[PDB]
Amino acid sequence: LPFSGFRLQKVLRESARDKIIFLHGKVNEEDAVVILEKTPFQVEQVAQLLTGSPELQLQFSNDIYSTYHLFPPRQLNDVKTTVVYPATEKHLQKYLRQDLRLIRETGDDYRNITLPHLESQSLSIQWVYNILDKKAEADRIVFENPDPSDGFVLIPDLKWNQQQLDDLYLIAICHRRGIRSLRDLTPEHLPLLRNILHQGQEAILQRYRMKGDHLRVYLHYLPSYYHLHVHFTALGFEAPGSGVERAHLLAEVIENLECDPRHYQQRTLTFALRADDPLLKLLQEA
Amino acid sequence: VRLPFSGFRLQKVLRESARDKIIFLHGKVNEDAVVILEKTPFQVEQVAQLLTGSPELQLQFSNDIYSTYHLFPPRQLNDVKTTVVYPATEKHLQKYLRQDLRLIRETGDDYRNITLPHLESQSLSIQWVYNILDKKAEADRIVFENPDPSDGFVLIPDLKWNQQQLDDLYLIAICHRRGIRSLRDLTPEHLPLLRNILHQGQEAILQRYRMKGDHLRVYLHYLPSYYHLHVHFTALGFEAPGSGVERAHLLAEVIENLECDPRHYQQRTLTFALRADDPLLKLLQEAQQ
Ligand SMILES: C[C@H](Oc1cccc2nc(N)nc(N)c12)c1cccc(Cl)c1
Ligand SMILES: C[C@H](Oc1cccc2nc(N)nc(N)c12)c1cccc(Cl)c1
Repeated sequence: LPFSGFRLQKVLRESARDKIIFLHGKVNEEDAVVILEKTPFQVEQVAQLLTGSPELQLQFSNDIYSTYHLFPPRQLNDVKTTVVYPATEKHLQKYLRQDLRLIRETGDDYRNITLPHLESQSLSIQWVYNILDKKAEADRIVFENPDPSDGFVLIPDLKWNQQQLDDLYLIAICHRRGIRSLRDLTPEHLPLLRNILHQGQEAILQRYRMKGDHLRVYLHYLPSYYHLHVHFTALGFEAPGSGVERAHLLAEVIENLECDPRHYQQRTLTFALRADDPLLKLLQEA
Repeated sequence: VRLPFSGFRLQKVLRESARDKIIFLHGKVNEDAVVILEKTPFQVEQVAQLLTGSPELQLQFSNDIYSTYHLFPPRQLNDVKTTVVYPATEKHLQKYLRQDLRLIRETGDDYRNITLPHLESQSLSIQWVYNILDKKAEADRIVFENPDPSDGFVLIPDLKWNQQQLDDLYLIAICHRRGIRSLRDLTPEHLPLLRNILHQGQEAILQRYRMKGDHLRVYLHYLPSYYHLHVHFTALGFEAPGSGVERAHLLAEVIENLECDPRHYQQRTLTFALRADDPLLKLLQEAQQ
């Protein structure tokens, strides 16, 4: 570990449906968050196991149906474990199970209400700039268009353990700073977006033998961090924020800007917000 | 402590969900078996103390204050819930099978030239839909109605929703007007209807179920499962299959698109997913190659 003597203070989030868990613990005795998530199945290896002598324990049996506790070999018991140390309060509040409400932000709402409250925050995204300057993860990079204006870095998302194509998930992070979200896009960025769309899908083709029509390529709004980035995901993966209330198809973002240059500055956008988020009351009123 | 058959061998992955950590496997034996494996929820106390003493952690990478590891925990945290169906009936194979999809980007021209012709070459029955509108079935279950035959609709719970809990709330708005096969048919002429469904249908869900409109995902499907305009109302906290960006279009935006661009849904490119063995997928893939 990057510390010793972990002691649970609080379960921040726990889902039996996603078999994922977020733990807040005190360490070195500082705050630390450890995320743990049971990994996806590897089909070839489950297949193999099931035609061997697997260690089973019989729960119940009714005619053609039977339930068993299976205890696989080490290979198939991998648990994705991510660690945040030192954890900020932003982290400790961010994961707390809180209820989600839907808001409809107009163009003017954004610039007069959101953007100011955005600027009222100071969140660290040093890890993004680290990827962009080759200060970290440099040799995980899958593809780079190195132009400071129209260029980007294609790289697997931390979420993806890269052990199977079912949950294929890369991000494309643009080199250009100062583009916080969908709200910043204009016809100026059409070349950056096309690069990400086409060069990004071409890289996935050659690297992983995965055709564009197996991918859902989108942007989050609101994003989890405020530096433009595109999500490349397996169409068959229920990826994070691929629901209509958050995901915007890249191809659609391009053709929008082509049809209506002010599109993402003028148009009303719908997204969720946590009820504990002060942005909501600020948007609800004005 | 053994499987009731021999020599498992994969025919087909009927279904997998990397997000739920669950796979449905069709395998042969010796004839047909289905094996369902689900990774199990964490026992938190086990994990807790483990992290205080010699966890088999292998680092994958790190960046700033973040690091990701492979953890291989001891046996009683590795339990996998294994359900087995032997023999698997052809029904069982049909129920679990989720077919591999493929994205298509359908242009206005592609639709008119390829998709509509194909749609018209079939006979899909919406008698069940007409019976609700006509009040020959499920009249007992209607939550709200705007009986106008042009801009009116019926709001009705979906089959899947038993109404014992608002967690998985799922109502459907079916418009009275006929001949609107999908999004592709929507022009500004339909805005009173669309606004009605949205504004009255939401109003109605607040009045009836005391559930506010900002707790609702309100959306259309494209492609739709039956070709008579309908709108899904679901509890936001409940991600119904279909709510994905590759299928769902929100009612709020569909309305505003028509306000901005009247020809939007006859003229723009729509993106959906078809089953990999859908004669329409092929057809479309040909006219684009
Ligand atoms: C979204 C962000 O993700 C990352 C953080 C650091 C390095 C990352 N490196 C890569 N390649 N891809 C990512 N998504 C990375 C993040 C923030 C807080 C917790 C967690 Cl679990 C994830
Ligand atoms: C798609 C079709 O949908 C319906 C068919 C008949 C009555 C329906 N009534 C309601 N309220 N809502 C629906 N979606 C209905 C259908 C076909 C086979 C099984 C099932 Cl579970 C559903």
